[PDB]
Amino acid sequence: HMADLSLEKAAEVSWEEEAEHSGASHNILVEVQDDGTMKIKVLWDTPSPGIYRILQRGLLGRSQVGVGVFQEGVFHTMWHVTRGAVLMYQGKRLEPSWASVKKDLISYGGGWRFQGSWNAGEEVQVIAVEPGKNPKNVQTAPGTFKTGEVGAIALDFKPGTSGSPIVNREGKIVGLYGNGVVTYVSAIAQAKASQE
Amino acid sequence: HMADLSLEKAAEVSWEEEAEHSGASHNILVEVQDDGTMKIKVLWDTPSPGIYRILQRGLLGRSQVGVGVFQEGVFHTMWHVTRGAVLMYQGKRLEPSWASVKKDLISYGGGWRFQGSWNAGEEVQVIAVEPGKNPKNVQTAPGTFKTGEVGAIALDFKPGTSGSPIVNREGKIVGLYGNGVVTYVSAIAQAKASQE
Ligand code: NI
Ligand code: NI
Ligand code: NI
Ligand code: NI
Ligand code: NI
Ligand code: NI
Repeated sequence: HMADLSLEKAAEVSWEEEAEHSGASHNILVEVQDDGTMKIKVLWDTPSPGIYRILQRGLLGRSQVGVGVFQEGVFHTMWHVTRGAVLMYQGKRLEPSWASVKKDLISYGGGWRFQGSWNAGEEVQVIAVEPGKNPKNVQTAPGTFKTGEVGAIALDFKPGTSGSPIVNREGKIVGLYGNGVVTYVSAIAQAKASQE
Repeated sequence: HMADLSLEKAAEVSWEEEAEHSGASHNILVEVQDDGTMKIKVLWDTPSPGIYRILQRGLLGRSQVGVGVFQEGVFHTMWHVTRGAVLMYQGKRLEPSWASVKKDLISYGGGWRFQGSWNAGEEVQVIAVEPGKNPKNVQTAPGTFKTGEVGAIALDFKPGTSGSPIVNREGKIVGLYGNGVVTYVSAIAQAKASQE
Protein backbone atom coordinates (compact mmCIF):
# COMPACT_ATOMS: atom_id res chain seq x y z
CA HIS A 1 0.00 0.00 0.00
CA MET A 2 -0.16 1.93 -2.16
CA ALA A 3 0.76 1.74 -5.74
CA ASP A 4 -0.79 -1.67 -6.08
CA LEU A 5 -1.55 -1.32 -9.84
CA SER A 6 0.86 -1.40 -12.71
CA LEU A 7 0.67 -1.50 -16.49
CA GLU A 8 2.02 -3.77 -19.11
CA LYS A 9 1.70 -3.30 -22.83
CA ALA A 10 -0.19 -5.89 -24.77
CA ALA A 11 -1.10 -4.64 -28.24
CA GLU A 12 -1.47 -1.79 -30.70
CA VAL A 13 -4.71 -0.40 -31.89
CA SER A 14 -6.02 -1.27 -35.28
CA TRP A 15 -8.93 -2.59 -37.24
CA GLU A 16 -8.19 -6.05 -38.64
CA GLU A 17 -9.83 -6.79 -41.97
CA GLU A 18 -10.83 -10.39 -41.75
CA ALA A 19 -11.11 -10.46 -38.00
CA GLU A 20 -13.42 -12.95 -36.44
CA HIS A 21 -17.07 -11.91 -36.30
CA SER A 22 -19.20 -12.74 -33.31
CA GLY A 23 -22.75 -11.96 -32.42
CA ALA A 24 -26.38 -12.82 -33.03
CA SER A 25 -26.59 -10.79 -36.28
CA HIS A 26 -24.66 -8.89 -38.94
CA ASN A 27 -25.22 -5.38 -40.35
CA ILE A 28 -24.11 -5.27 -43.97
CA LEU A 29 -24.26 -2.16 -46.13
CA VAL A 30 -25.12 -2.98 -49.75
CA GLU A 31 -24.60 -0.70 -52.78
CA VAL A 32 -27.13 -1.32 -55.54
CA GLN A 33 -26.64 0.16 -59.02
CA ASP A 34 -29.18 0.68 -61.81
CA ASP A 35 -26.98 -1.37 -64.21
CA GLY A 36 -27.80 -4.58 -62.22
CA THR A 37 -24.67 -4.71 -60.13
CA MET A 38 -24.84 -5.19 -56.42
CA LYS A 39 -21.73 -4.61 -54.33
CA ILE A 40 -20.94 -5.26 -50.69
CA LYS A 41 -19.34 -1.89 -49.84
CA VAL A 42 12.39 10.13 -33.39
CA LEU A 43 11.78 8.54 -29.98
CA TRP A 44 9.21 10.59 -28.02
CA ASP A 45 9.42 10.89 -24.24
CA THR A 46 5.90 9.66 -23.71
CA PRO A 47 4.39 6.30 -22.84
CA SER A 48 4.21 4.22 -26.02
CA PRO A 49 0.72 4.35 -27.55
CA GLY A 50 -1.09 1.02 -27.25
CA ILE A 51 -3.23 -1.29 -25.19
CA TYR A 52 -2.10 -2.18 -21.71
CA ARG A 53 -3.11 -4.65 -19.02
CA ILE A 54 -3.86 -3.18 -15.70
CA LEU A 55 -2.42 -5.52 -13.06
CA GLN A 56 -2.82 -5.91 -9.34
CA ARG A 57 -0.22 -7.89 -7.25
CA GLY A 58 -2.10 -10.82 -5.58
CA LEU A 59 -1.15 -14.09 -3.86
CA LEU A 60 -1.07 -16.35 -6.93
CA GLY A 61 0.74 -13.68 -8.94
CA ARG A 62 -0.36 -10.44 -10.63
CA SER A 63 -3.97 -10.51 -11.67
CA GLN A 64 -5.44 -8.40 -14.50
CA VAL A 65 -8.28 -6.19 -13.13
CA GLY A 66 -8.84 -4.30 -16.42
CA VAL A 67 -7.33 -2.85 -19.65
CA GLY A 68 -6.63 0.66 -20.96
CA VAL A 69 -5.10 2.58 -23.86
CA PHE A 70 -2.36 5.18 -24.07
CA GLN A 71 -3.07 7.71 -26.85
CA GLU A 72 -1.17 11.01 -27.27
CA GLY A 73 0.47 10.48 -23.85
CA VAL A 74 -2.83 9.97 -22.11
CA PHE A 75 -3.94 6.70 -20.50
CA HIS A 76 -7.65 5.94 -20.82
CA THR A 77 -9.44 3.19 -18.84
CA MET A 78 -12.67 2.53 -16.92
CA TRP A 79 -13.58 4.23 -13.67
CA HIS A 80 -14.57 0.93 -12.00
CA VAL A 81 -11.18 -0.69 -12.78
CA THR A 82 -9.09 1.89 -10.80
CA ARG A 83 -11.39 4.30 -9.01
CA GLY A 84 -8.73 7.01 -9.42
CA ALA A 85 -5.77 4.88 -8.04
CA VAL A 86 -2.24 5.81 -9.05
CA LEU A 87 -0.84 3.59 -11.74
CA MET A 88 2.88 2.54 -11.94
CA TYR A 89 4.47 2.46 -15.34
CA GLN A 90 8.30 2.12 -15.60
CA GLY A 91 8.84 3.19 -12.01
CA LYS A 92 6.81 6.40 -12.63
CA ARG A 93 3.56 7.25 -10.75
CA LEU A 94 0.58 8.11 -13.03
CA GLU A 95 -2.01 10.26 -11.40
CA PRO A 96 -5.61 10.52 -12.59
CA SER A 97 -6.65 13.74 -14.45
CA TRP A 98 -10.26 13.41 -15.40
CA ALA A 99 -13.14 11.06 -14.62
CA SER A 100 -16.77 10.54 -15.36
CA VAL A 101 -18.37 8.16 -12.98
CA LYS A 102 -21.57 8.31 -15.05
CA LYS A 103 -19.86 7.18 -18.21
CA ASP A 104 -17.53 4.90 -16.14
CA LEU A 105 -14.40 6.48 -17.62
CA ILE A 106 -11.10 7.95 -16.45
CA SER A 107 -7.93 9.42 -17.98
CA TYR A 108 -4.41 9.83 -16.55
CA GLY A 109 -1.95 12.48 -17.83
CA GLY A 110 -4.40 14.81 -19.54
CA GLY A 111 -7.99 14.96 -20.79
CA TRP A 112 -9.94 12.40 -22.87
CA ARG A 113 -8.20 12.00 -26.27
CA PHE A 114 -10.53 9.75 -28.27
CA GLN A 115 -12.32 11.36 -31.30
CA GLY A 116 -14.28 8.37 -32.72
CA SER A 117 -18.07 8.41 -32.72
CA TRP A 118 -19.99 5.24 -33.56
CA ASN A 119 -22.92 5.37 -35.97
CA ALA A 120 -26.01 3.21 -35.76
CA GLY A 121 -25.82 0.26 -38.21
CA GLU A 122 -22.04 0.16 -38.46
CA GLU A 123 -20.09 -2.75 -37.05
CA VAL A 124 -17.07 -2.32 -34.93
CA GLN A 125 -14.23 -4.29 -33.57
CA VAL A 126 -13.45 -4.91 -29.94
CA ILE A 127 -9.76 -5.38 -29.38
CA ALA A 128 -10.34 -7.75 -26.45
CA VAL A 129 -7.28 -8.22 -24.24
CA GLU A 130 -8.43 -11.06 -21.96
CA PRO A 131 -6.28 -12.11 -18.96
CA GLY A 132 -3.62 -14.66 -20.16
CA LYS A 133 -4.69 -14.46 -23.83
CA ASN A 134 -3.25 -12.70 -26.82
CA PRO A 135 -5.19 -9.62 -27.96
CA LYS A 136 -8.01 -10.56 -30.30
CA ASN A 137 -10.07 -8.45 -32.72
CA VAL A 138 -13.78 -9.29 -32.51
CA GLN A 139 -16.10 -7.74 -35.15
CA THR A 140 -19.58 -7.20 -33.89
CA ALA A 141 -22.74 -5.24 -34.64
CA PRO A 142 -23.86 -3.04 -31.75
CA GLY A 143 -27.49 -2.24 -31.02
CA THR A 144 -28.50 1.15 -29.68
CA PHE A 145 -30.26 1.97 -26.42
CA LYS A 146 -31.97 5.20 -25.34
CA THR A 147 -31.36 7.78 -22.62
CA GLY A 148 -27.31 10.56 -25.45
CA GLU A 149 -28.47 7.49 -27.36
CA VAL A 150 -25.83 4.82 -26.71
CA GLY A 151 -24.31 1.93 -28.67
CA ALA A 152 -24.45 -1.33 -26.72
CA ILE A 153 -22.68 -4.63 -27.39
CA ALA A 154 -23.69 -8.27 -26.60
CA LEU A 155 -20.38 -10.04 -26.30
CA ASP A 156 -19.01 -11.92 -23.26
CA PHE A 157 -15.37 -11.69 -22.27
CA LYS A 158 -13.43 -12.92 -19.23
CA PRO A 159 -13.38 -10.79 -16.04
CA GLY A 160 -10.61 -8.21 -16.46
CA THR A 161 -11.19 -7.33 -20.10
CA SER A 162 -13.17 -4.12 -19.49
CA GLY A 163 -11.39 -1.07 -20.84
CA SER A 164 -10.55 -2.93 -24.04
CA PRO A 165 -11.00 -0.44 -26.92
CA ILE A 166 -13.69 -0.52 -29.65
CA VAL A 167 -12.46 0.78 -33.02
CA ASN A 168 -14.20 1.70 -36.26
CA ARG A 169 -13.12 0.80 -39.85
CA GLU A 170 -10.72 3.83 -39.82
CA GLY A 171 -8.94 2.43 -36.77
CA LYS A 172 -10.23 5.23 -34.54
CA ILE A 173 -11.46 4.46 -31.06
CA VAL A 174 -15.21 4.95 -30.67
CA GLY A 175 -15.23 3.97 -26.95
CA LEU A 176 -14.17 1.41 -24.41
CA TYR A 177 -15.81 -1.94 -23.80
CA GLY A 178 -17.80 -1.24 -20.68
CA ASN A 179 -19.44 -3.05 -17.82
CA GLY A 180 -22.89 -4.26 -18.74
CA VAL A 181 -26.39 -4.45 -17.55
CA VAL A 182 -28.21 -7.69 -18.04
CA THR A 183 -29.25 -10.20 -22.28
CA TYR A 184 -25.78 -9.02 -21.16
CA VAL A 185 -24.96 -5.86 -23.03
CA SER A 186 -22.06 -3.46 -22.45
CA ALA A 187 -22.23 0.22 -23.36
CA ILE A 188 -19.87 1.64 -25.86
CA ALA A 189 -18.39 3.94 -23.25
CA GLN A 190 -17.21 7.24 -24.86
CA ALA A 191 -16.68 10.87 -23.87
CA LYS A 192 -16.03 13.96 -25.99
CA ALA A 193 -12.31 14.77 -26.44
CA SER A 194 -10.75 17.62 -24.38
CA GLN A 195 -9.44 21.24 -25.02
CA GLU A 196 -7.37 24.19 -23.70
CA HIS B 1 -19.55 11.82 -7.03
CA MET B 2 -19.26 10.27 -4.59
CA ALA B 3 -21.21 7.46 -3.18
CA ASP B 4 -21.42 5.77 -6.54
CA LEU B 5 -21.77 2.21 -5.10
CA SER B 6 -24.73 0.67 -3.40
CA LEU B 7 -25.75 -2.76 -2.17
CA GLU B 8 -28.66 -4.99 -2.81
CA LYS B 9 -29.31 -8.30 -1.14
CA ALA B 10 -29.37 -11.36 -3.29
CA ALA B 11 -29.13 -14.53 -1.21
CA GLU B 12 -28.37 -16.24 2.08
CA VAL B 13 -25.37 -18.34 2.75
CA SER B 14 -25.63 -22.07 2.82
CA TRP B 15 -24.30 -25.30 1.48
CA GLU B 16 -26.81 -26.98 -0.83
CA GLU B 17 -26.73 -30.77 -0.78
CA GLU B 18 -27.32 -31.77 -4.33
CA ALA B 19 -25.97 -28.60 -5.84
CA GLU B 20 -24.56 -28.74 -9.30
CA HIS B 21 -20.96 -29.93 -9.54
CA SER B 22 -18.58 -28.37 -12.00
CA GLY B 23 -14.95 -28.90 -12.72
CA ALA B 24 -12.39 -31.15 -14.35
CA SER B 25 -12.34 -33.65 -11.45
CA HIS B 26 -14.00 -34.78 -8.22
CA ASN B 27 -12.48 -35.49 -4.79
CA ILE B 28 -14.48 -38.19 -3.04
CA LEU B 29 -13.71 -39.47 0.44
CA VAL B 30 -14.41 -43.20 0.77
CA GLU B 31 -14.82 -45.16 4.03
CA VAL B 32 -13.75 -48.78 3.72
CA GLN B 33 -14.60 -51.33 6.43
CA ASP B 34 -13.07 -54.73 7.13
CA ASP B 35 -16.53 -56.37 6.86
CA GLY B 36 -16.57 -55.66 3.06
CA THR B 37 -18.67 -52.54 3.14
CA MET B 38 -17.60 -49.44 1.32
CA LYS B 39 -19.38 -46.18 2.01
CA ILE B 40 -19.23 -42.77 0.36
CA LYS B 41 -18.93 -40.62 3.51
CA VAL B 42 -36.04 -10.19 17.76
CA LEU B 43 -35.14 -7.79 14.94
CA TRP B 44 -31.49 -6.69 15.25
CA ASP B 45 -30.40 -3.21 14.21
CA THR B 46 -27.74 -4.49 11.87
CA PRO B 47 -27.59 -5.09 8.13
CA SER B 48 -29.28 -8.42 7.41
CA PRO B 49 -26.70 -11.20 7.01
CA GLY B 50 -26.46 -12.42 3.42
CA ILE B 51 -24.98 -12.01 -0.01
CA TYR B 52 -25.26 -8.66 -1.72
CA ARG B 53 -24.62 -7.26 -5.18
CA ILE B 54 -22.35 -4.33 -5.31
CA LEU B 55 -23.76 -1.91 -7.90
CA GLN B 56 -22.46 1.12 -9.71
CA ARG B 57 -24.87 3.62 -11.42
CA GLY B 58 -23.99 3.66 -15.18
CA LEU B 59 -25.65 4.86 -18.40
CA LEU B 60 -27.59 1.70 -19.25
CA GLY B 61 -28.64 1.27 -15.62
CA ARG B 62 -26.85 0.02 -12.48
CA SER B 63 -24.11 -2.41 -13.26
CA GLN B 64 -22.82 -5.07 -10.83
CA VAL B 65 -19.05 -4.57 -10.24
CA GLY B 66 -18.78 -7.29 -7.55
CA VAL B 67 -20.44 -9.19 -4.65
CA GLY B 68 -19.96 -9.29 -0.86
CA VAL B 69 -21.34 -10.78 2.35
CA PHE B 70 -22.67 -9.24 5.54
CA GLN B 71 -21.84 -11.44 8.57
CA GLU B 72 -22.21 -10.29 12.20
CA GLY B 73 -22.80 -6.71 10.99
CA VAL B 74 -19.66 -6.67 8.91
CA PHE B 75 -19.59 -6.43 5.11
CA HIS B 76 -16.83 -8.44 3.43
CA THR B 77 -15.85 -8.04 -0.25
CA MET B 78 -12.78 -7.85 -2.51
CA TRP B 79 -10.31 -5.00 -2.46
CA HIS B 80 -10.34 -4.66 -6.28
CA VAL B 81 -14.15 -4.28 -6.40
CA THR B 82 -14.26 -1.10 -4.21
CA ARG B 83 -10.74 0.05 -3.44
CA GLY B 84 -12.00 1.39 -0.09
CA ALA B 85 -15.01 3.38 -1.56
CA VAL B 86 -17.95 4.18 0.69
CA LEU B 87 -20.89 1.91 0.13
CA MET B 88 -24.57 3.07 0.41
CA TYR B 89 -27.00 0.72 2.06
CA GLN B 90 -30.50 2.02 3.01
CA GLY B 91 -29.42 5.64 2.81
CA LYS B 92 -26.52 4.94 5.26
CA ARG B 93 -22.82 5.43 4.34
CA LEU B 94 -20.60 2.35 5.02
CA GLU B 95 -16.98 3.17 5.53
CA PRO B 96 -14.16 0.67 5.10
CA SER B 97 -12.48 -0.70 8.30
CA TRP B 98 -9.82 -3.13 7.25
CA ALA B 99 -8.11 -4.16 4.02
CA SER B 100 -5.44 -6.45 2.73
CA VAL B 101 -4.35 -5.54 -0.71
CA LYS B 102 -2.18 -8.68 -0.80
CA LYS B 103 -5.07 -10.99 -0.13
CA ASP B 104 -7.40 -8.69 -2.18
CA LEU B 105 -9.86 -8.33 0.69
CA ILE B 106 -11.71 -5.60 2.57
CA SER B 107 -14.27 -5.30 5.38
CA TYR B 108 -16.67 -2.47 6.30
CA GLY B 109 -18.05 -1.98 9.84
CA GLY B 110 -15.50 -4.02 11.77
CA GLY B 111 -12.74 -6.59 11.27
CA TRP B 112 -12.78 -9.80 9.17
CA ARG B 113 -15.48 -12.15 10.58
CA PHE B 114 -15.04 -15.38 8.62
CA GLN B 115 -13.75 -18.45 10.59
CA GLY B 116 -13.75 -21.17 7.87
CA SER B 117 -10.50 -22.76 6.76
CA TRP B 118 -10.44 -24.99 3.69
CA ASN B 119 -8.60 -28.32 3.79
CA ALA B 120 -6.81 -29.91 0.87
CA GLY B 121 -8.95 -32.62 -0.79
CA GLU B 122 -12.30 -31.28 0.37
CA GLU B 123 -14.76 -29.85 -2.12
CA VAL B 124 -16.52 -26.62 -1.59
CA GLN B 125 -19.37 -24.66 -2.96
CA VAL B 126 -19.20 -21.28 -4.58
CA ILE B 127 -22.38 -19.33 -4.08
CA ALA B 128 -21.99 -17.52 -7.40
CA VAL B 129 -24.13 -14.39 -7.69
CA GLU B 130 -23.65 -13.48 -11.37
CA PRO B 131 -25.01 -10.16 -12.73
CA GLY B 132 -28.72 -10.65 -13.73
CA LYS B 133 -28.84 -14.30 -12.55
CA ASN B 134 -30.24 -15.95 -9.48
CA PRO B 135 -27.63 -17.09 -6.94
CA LYS B 136 -26.33 -20.54 -7.78
CA ASN B 137 -24.41 -23.08 -5.67
CA VAL B 138 -21.53 -24.63 -7.61
CA GLN B 139 -19.69 -27.59 -5.99
CA THR B 140 -16.11 -27.83 -7.02
CA ALA B 141 -12.81 -29.38 -5.99
CA PRO B 142 -10.05 -26.83 -5.44
CA GLY B 143 -6.39 -27.54 -6.10
CA THR B 144 -3.69 -26.04 -3.90
CA PHE B 145 -0.85 -23.72 -4.90
CA LYS B 146 2.29 -22.79 -2.97
CA THR B 147 3.68 -19.57 -1.49
CA GLY B 148 0.52 -19.76 3.21
CA GLU B 149 -0.36 -22.59 0.85
CA VAL B 150 -3.54 -21.50 -0.93
CA GLY B 151 -6.65 -23.22 -2.31
CA ALA B 152 -7.30 -22.27 -5.94
CA ILE B 153 -10.41 -22.84 -8.06
CA ALA B 154 -10.83 -23.36 -11.86
CA LEU B 155 -14.31 -22.09 -12.53
CA ASP B 156 -15.35 -19.25 -14.87
CA PHE B 157 -18.07 -16.80 -13.92
CA LYS B 158 -19.32 -13.58 -15.52
CA PRO B 159 -17.50 -10.28 -14.78
CA GLY B 160 -18.91 -8.93 -11.52
CA THR B 161 -19.16 -12.19 -9.60
CA SER B 162 -15.93 -11.78 -7.59
CA GLY B 163 -16.58 -11.56 -3.87
CA SER B 164 -19.05 -14.42 -4.10
CA PRO B 165 -18.49 -16.62 -0.99
CA ILE B 166 -17.06 -20.16 -0.89
CA VAL B 167 -18.59 -22.33 1.85
CA ASN B 168 -17.70 -25.71 3.31
CA ARG B 169 -20.09 -28.62 4.14
CA GLU B 170 -20.85 -26.93 7.54
CA GLY B 171 -22.04 -23.80 5.73
CA LYS B 172 -19.09 -21.77 7.00
CA ILE B 173 -17.30 -19.38 4.68
CA VAL B 174 -13.76 -20.50 3.84
CA GLY B 175 -13.04 -17.45 1.62
CA LEU B 176 -14.25 -15.33 -1.23
CA TYR B 177 -14.07 -16.20 -4.91
CA GLY B 178 -11.12 -14.14 -6.03
CA ASN B 179 -9.61 -12.70 -9.16
CA GLY B 180 -7.45 -15.23 -10.94
CA VAL B 181 -4.16 -15.68 -12.60
CA VAL B 182 -4.12 -17.59 -15.83
CA THR B 183 -5.57 -22.32 -16.82
CA TYR B 184 -7.71 -19.61 -15.13
CA VAL B 185 -7.65 -20.22 -11.42
CA SER B 186 -8.95 -17.97 -8.64
CA ALA B 187 -7.53 -18.04 -5.11
CA ILE B 188 -9.71 -18.95 -2.24
CA ALA B 189 -9.23 -15.52 -0.71
CA GLN B 190 -9.33 -15.73 3.14
CA ALA B 191 -7.97 -13.84 6.15
CA LYS B 192 -7.87 -14.75 9.83
CA ALA B 193 -10.84 -13.42 11.84
CA SER B 194 -10.36 -10.33 14.07
CA GLN B 195 -10.15 -9.56 17.89
CA GLU B 196 -10.28 -6.87 20.64
NI1 NI C 1 -1.94 4.63 1.28
NI1 NI D 1 -22.99 -15.01 -37.42
NI1 NI E 1 -14.90 -4.95 -14.94
NI1 NI F 1 -15.56 13.14 -4.01
NI1 NI G 1 -17.54 -34.07 -13.66
NI1 NI H 1 -13.42 -8.67 -10.50
